[PDB]
Amino acid sequence: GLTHRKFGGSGGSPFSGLSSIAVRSGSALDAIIIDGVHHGGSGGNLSPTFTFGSGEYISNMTIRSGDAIDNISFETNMGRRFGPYGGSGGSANTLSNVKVIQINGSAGDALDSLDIYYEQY
Amino acid sequence: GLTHRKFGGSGGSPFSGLSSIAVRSGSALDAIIIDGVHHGGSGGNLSPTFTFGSGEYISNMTIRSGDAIDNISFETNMGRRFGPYGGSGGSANTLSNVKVIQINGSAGDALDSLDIYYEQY
Ligand SMILES: OC[C@H]1O[C@H](O)[C@@H](O)[C@@H](O)[C@@H]1O
Ligand SMILES: OC[C@H]1O[C@H](O)[C@@H](O)[C@@H](O)[C@@H]1O
Ligand SMILES: OC[C@H]1O[C@H](O)[C@@H](O)[C@@H](O)[C@@H]1O
Ligand SMILES: OC[C@H]1O[C@H](O)[C@@H](O)[C@@H](O)[C@@H]1O
Ligand SMILES: OC[C@H]1O[C@H](O)[C@@H](O)[C@@H](O)[C@@H]1O
Ligand SMILES: OC[C@H]1O[C@H](O)[C@@H](O)[C@@H](O)[C@@H]1O
Repeated sequence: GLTHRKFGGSGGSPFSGLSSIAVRSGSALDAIIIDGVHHGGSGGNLSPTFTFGSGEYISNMTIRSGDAIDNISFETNMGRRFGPYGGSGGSANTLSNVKVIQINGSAGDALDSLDIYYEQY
Repeated sequence: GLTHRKFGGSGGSPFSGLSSIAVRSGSALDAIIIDGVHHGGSGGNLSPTFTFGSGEYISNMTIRSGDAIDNISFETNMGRRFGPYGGSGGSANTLSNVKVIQINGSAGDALDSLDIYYEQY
């Protein structure tokens, strides 16, 4: 199953492999750009990129979805916020008091799905 | 606490958020560059960038570590191989038959620690 293992010591400043998120969005999610890699189509407007600082991670996240992704918003453990971007369709699902680890999904001309890997607190 | 949740529908082509890895290495790990972002110092030599192909992922990995990261090697489900890069310090830790989902860690002037998130098959 899903698991996590740490290697090394205690020094240094923390970093996350999930380093930046942007979206293209209109009334729905046309694309998500994860660490600079584009996933989806070219519709909508390109949001400015959210780039995480050291020790910063998504701690709350609302995704509206139906047969596709309609809307994304999140807040980090530092209190910074992204979105909401997208429209009011689908229905909202919220992750509360989490640490998002990775954002995978599926995309074509639009953002069909997201697979969110996170730690639940 | 580590889990995952899927939102949205069935369409599109799958994508993974972890897309490329390079390292700076000498007798140990000086830096890791994940999805294009540099974490760590300026010592050692910069490795070529390993860019994951469509549907490719780390399936087997060895990390040598003590108080820092001493060496990294991995192999993928497409038979590709990365490293070993680094030295002989620390102790070997081996992941067998996995799918690496994400790499977090900690770095200053060197690579202090790695947090590997993976599915264990
Ligand atoms: O988000 C779906 C759709 O929303 C609006 O119609 C416009 O912004 C389009 O460009 C976009 O494709
Ligand atoms: O998610 C795409 C689309 O899927 C379904 O048709 C409904 O939930 C809509 O409200 C939503 O906009
Ligand atoms: O992403 C919207 C849509 O784009 C393309 O038509 C295909 O990839 C579909 O599978 C996908 O559902
Ligand atoms: O990797 C640890 C260390 O190895 C060698 O001594 C050199 O390449 C250094 O620049 C590097 O920092
Ligand atoms: O990890 C850096 C360093 O940490 C400890 O001192 C020992 O495990 C060494 O063998 C190792 O090289
Ligand atoms: O990365 C090696 C070393 O570099 C810097 O001195 C600091 O970030 C330390 O915490 C770290 O252990």
